[PDB]
Amino acid sequence: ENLYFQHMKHGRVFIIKSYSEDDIHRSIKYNIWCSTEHGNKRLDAAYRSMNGKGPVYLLFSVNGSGHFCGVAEMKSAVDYNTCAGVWSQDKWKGRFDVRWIFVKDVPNSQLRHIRLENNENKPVTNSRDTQEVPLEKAKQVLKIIASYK
Ligand SMILES: Cn1c(=O)cc(C2CC2)[nH]c1=O
Ligand SMILES: [Cl-]
Repeated sequence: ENLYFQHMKHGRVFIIKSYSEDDIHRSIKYNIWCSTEHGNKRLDAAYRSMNGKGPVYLLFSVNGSGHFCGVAEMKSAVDYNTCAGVWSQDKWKGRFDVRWIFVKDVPNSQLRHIRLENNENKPVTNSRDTQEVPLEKAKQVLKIIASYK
């Protein structure tokens, strides 16, 4: 058995949906990310109120790809005044640090049966950018991602 993820009691988990495969590559290379203004505010509030008592996990998926591509942990608050245009499109203001934990394609078929009670019971695979995942469902997703081969 594997009862690791079943044990954590503090932590918050968010879906990250990227349109760009380049930006995923850049995120892995430099351990940084940026969301929309509204998404940045959501992640920043979750990070800051966590006050180091537990992780903020980011579950990454490219829009339309049919799979998740990996897992990262938030590693700083959001810096809103940084160099513009560093991503594939010039639509982003700011930067926060991440640490990629897992880089692996996990098909949506492995995850579509986990549904989010806070998003109308929709499959976790039908989420939008910075959709938050309830911790009990997040533990289930993390275990499937870790166990996929
Ligand atoms: C939806 N989406 C993208 O497609 C690309 C980015 C990059 C700045 C990191 N962020 C984002 O939220
Ligand atoms: Cl929860």
